[PDB]
Amino acid sequence: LAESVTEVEIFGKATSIDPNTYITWIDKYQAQLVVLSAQIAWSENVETALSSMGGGGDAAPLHSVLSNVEV
Repeated sequence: LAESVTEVEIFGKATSIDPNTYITWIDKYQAQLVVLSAQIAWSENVETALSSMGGGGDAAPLHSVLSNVEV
């Protein structure tokens, strides 16, 4: 789980995602851990976006999080 979340951090942070390496990550790690890694990455991303919303109070990084999830 630690290695999988470390790997999926790169995919989550970057808008451009390569299907080859993403399928490679899916294949490498178990379904339980793949789902867990996606959930942890999404939770952390939403929390950072919400903290930035609370601090700056301008624009919407949550829109970026939604766009990444849509991609």
